[PDB]
Amino acid sequence: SGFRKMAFPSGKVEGCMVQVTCGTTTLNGLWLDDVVYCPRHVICTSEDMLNPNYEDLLIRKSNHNFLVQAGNVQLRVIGHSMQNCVLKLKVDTANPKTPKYKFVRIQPGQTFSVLACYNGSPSGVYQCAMRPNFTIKGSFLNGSCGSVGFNIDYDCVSFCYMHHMELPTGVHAGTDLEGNFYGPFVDRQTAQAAGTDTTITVNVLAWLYAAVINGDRWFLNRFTTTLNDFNLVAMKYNYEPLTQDHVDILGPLSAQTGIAVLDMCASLKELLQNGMNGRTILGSALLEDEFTPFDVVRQCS
Amino acid sequence: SGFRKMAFPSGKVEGCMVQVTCGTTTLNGLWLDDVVYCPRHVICTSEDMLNPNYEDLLIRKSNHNFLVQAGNVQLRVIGHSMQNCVLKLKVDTANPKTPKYKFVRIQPGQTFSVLACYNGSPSGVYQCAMRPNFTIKGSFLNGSCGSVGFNIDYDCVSFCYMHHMELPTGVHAGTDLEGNFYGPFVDRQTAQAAGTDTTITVNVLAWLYAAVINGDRWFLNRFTTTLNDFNLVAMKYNYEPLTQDHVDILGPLSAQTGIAVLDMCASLKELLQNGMNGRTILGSALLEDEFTPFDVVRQCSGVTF
Ligand SMILES: *CCC(=O)N(C(=O)[C@@H]1COc2ccc(Cl)cc21)c1cncc2ccccc12
Ligand SMILES: *CCC(=O)N(C(=O)[C@@H]1COc2ccc(Cl)cc21)c1cncc2ccccc12
Repeated sequence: SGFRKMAFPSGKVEGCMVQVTCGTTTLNGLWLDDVVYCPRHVICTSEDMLNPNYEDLLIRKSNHNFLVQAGNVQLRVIGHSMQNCVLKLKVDTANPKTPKYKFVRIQPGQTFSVLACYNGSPSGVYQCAMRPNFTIKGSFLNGSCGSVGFNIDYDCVSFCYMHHMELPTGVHAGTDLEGNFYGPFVDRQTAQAAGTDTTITVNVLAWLYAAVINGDRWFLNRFTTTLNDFNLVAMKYNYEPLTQDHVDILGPLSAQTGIAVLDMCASLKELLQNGMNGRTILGSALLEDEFTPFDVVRQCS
Repeated sequence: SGFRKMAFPSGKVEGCMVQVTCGTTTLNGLWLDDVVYCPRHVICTSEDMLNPNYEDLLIRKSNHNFLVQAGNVQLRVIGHSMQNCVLKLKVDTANPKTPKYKFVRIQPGQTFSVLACYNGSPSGVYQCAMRPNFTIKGSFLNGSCGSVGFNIDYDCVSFCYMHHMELPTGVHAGTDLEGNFYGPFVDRQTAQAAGTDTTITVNVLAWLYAAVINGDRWFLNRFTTTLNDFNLVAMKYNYEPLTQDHVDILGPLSAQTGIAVLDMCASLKELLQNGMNGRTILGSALLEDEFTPFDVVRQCSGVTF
């Protein structure tokens, strides 16, 4: 029993964090086998990146300009290449702590753990979701660039995010481990703004099912709804549309609790109309949207 | 920017988790040097949990009855002893992954990270607080017994909790690493209930300072109060008393934000008497009490391990 925001154990990722220094810029790198991955803006200064030409700046660099530190050991860079917004530094030592891993690109609404690092040293671990506007609401300071997001489903680490920047609203933007940004963002100091954010509807429903599994039923009602009537109400509260894919995904939780998805959808409509009235659900006074249907099944069952 | 519930990196603890099996019971153990620590209820069966004489049950056990597994390697137990509600299994091999560590007993209001395990395998990490009623609002299923709570100071792991049981309300009870329970609980199947809980006042104040650091100021006011007038109001709302020690602990955050502790207390007083009025603080509609003043400074300064 109980429901907590839970991160994956960070040990397999801690053994991969290194510090990458180029000129006056220092950030974090991910050391896997004989390659260190890091944001390409490590080659810029603060005045170089209103409009940086990364191909032009990288060609002027030599292997000995990149200082890589793993613990109190300096690694030797023997090659460098760029793949989209990530820099790949080939090193002369394979990381002996390299876990079984994959690079996966996630979709909005998906969750992952973040290992926040400064100077190649892990400082904390927390749980995050890729917002529908492709930003993440992280907790990051100056020097966190290169910190990674990941999931550990059975022995293998799936790296899904690398931190690159903070937008003016305090939210964060980054790329997958192939250097492709999530969202319409660029690794430039140019004026960029996160689009209006929306609530991850399928995740809220999964979390209402988690509350029923934990014995909370106060918010349930005798109503059902059509999927279209639900979406018409949902859009009015800045909630993401719920597709038939989401309804199918919620099937196992529906079968376990005995409550049809469209029945839970009618409870959600009622909560949005009434509020909580001094009550809480799983210790929260707001509807939580950073637990996926897969997270709920894993934590509850 | 941003404020998250953040746990310590769990790597130093992951290298210590093992599976302990005794008869039909399987739970987790903490392998440090040549000793495996686990809840003493691992030796219990049916009526052994209802009315247990643990000295009597342990004397009947032999070293080979305890199966300890570290990864896909079976460890051999060469001795066994009991210290309060913890069983100590002496093994032939010192854990090569043993970090620098200490056993510390924490006070209510203090926070720690929990590495939830099943079958000696870490499955999740979360940050939580020792409630004033000595329970933890954790997230644990069958098989989680022996999961540990810890903090990190520099490169030293301070183990402060070992999970033993779940109470009928869904809250959790356990011991320090010396086997002494937190709270008025016993390790047996019997009627036990958590006492009425209270809010950790000093932690709420620390979290209001974290919100100010992140640009959330709507709740601030021109007012200040006395520690005695605040404690009168606090008692009325099931809030823990705020001592001069807490006021001193909040000093650095007070200096950084320019909001004196008794000034932040007047803001907290109005929040209790009037509510949030549809507004949120750090994305929450409730006052959060599981971040200590040290947690707030650590996260709003980027201390690493
Ligand atoms: C790694 C720290 C850092 O430089 N951060 C940035 O956002 C930089 C500054 O301006 C930028 C524009 C574009 C890019 Cl791709 C990168 C940066 C950074 C990252 N995460 C959180 C931060 C919080 C405060 C200050 C800087 C932060
Ligand atoms: C390790 C699993 C376990 O046995 N749990 C208990 O709470 C047991 C059952 O009854 C008990 C009475 C006294 C003690 Cl000392 C231990 C137990 C366990 C632990 N944590 C969470 C659980 C959730 C669901 C079921 C069992 C749980």
